[PDB]
Amino acid sequence: MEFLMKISHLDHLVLTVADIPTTTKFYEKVLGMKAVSFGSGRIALEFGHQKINLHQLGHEFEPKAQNVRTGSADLCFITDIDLSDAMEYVENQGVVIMEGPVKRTGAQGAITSFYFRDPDGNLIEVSTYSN
Amino acid sequence: FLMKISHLDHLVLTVADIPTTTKFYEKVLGMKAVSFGSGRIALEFGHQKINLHQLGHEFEPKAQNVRTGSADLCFITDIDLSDAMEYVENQGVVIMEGPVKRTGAQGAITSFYFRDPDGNLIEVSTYSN
Repeated sequence: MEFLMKISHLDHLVLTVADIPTTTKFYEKVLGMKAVSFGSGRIALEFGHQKINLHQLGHEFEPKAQNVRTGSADLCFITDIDLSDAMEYVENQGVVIMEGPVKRTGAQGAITSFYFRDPDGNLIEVSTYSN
Repeated sequence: FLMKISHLDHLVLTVADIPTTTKFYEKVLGMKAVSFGSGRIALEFGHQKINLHQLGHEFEPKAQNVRTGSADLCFITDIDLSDAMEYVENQGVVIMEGPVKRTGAQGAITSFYFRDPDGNLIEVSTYSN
């Protein structure tokens, strides 16, 4: 039984942030994610069937990235909300949209995207597969 | 309106050397390196991808604080974890730890860990029991 190595999907990733409460408030209010906690005070943000784990700078958990850096992430999330509604919503939270709607390439084909930054300066791209 | 996100489509890693990274992810994780956009490179897996930037190359917009080796990722494989770990080892990769019980988005997972060429932390895991 020869086999080929394969990865199915990304389960989660870790962001290191200056202030966990600031971050959870943001992702809940702006992206509608679900902030949860588990174990010994571990914090995460849930969306669909995936999550983002949060570490607070200075209270990181091992093992971790070699070069931990706040604001070093660049992430693209799909929404099933009409993109113009999504943009209006984000702006309505007082968030500055830096570009969009613009055509980009998603994993599965053409997408339309808009961009803004989270409280640590991570780049957030919110996108739709709707043509 | 209740704002909502369904899933993560992709993310961008900034790396010292795209060809080195591309060869690593193809050989070690079975990903497919593809060209897209204006001279860009991505690594495909399942229905997601990782977009690559080379440190120092001009691109906008990007993370506020671009940093090689700053990512910390957990991937699910459908391949038996012990077989996956043996495979990764045979590529000459040093396994930091594993198999160990950890926590996934949807419950308990079993994981092993290693670093990529830039020092990003890669966790390969399964929900299989």
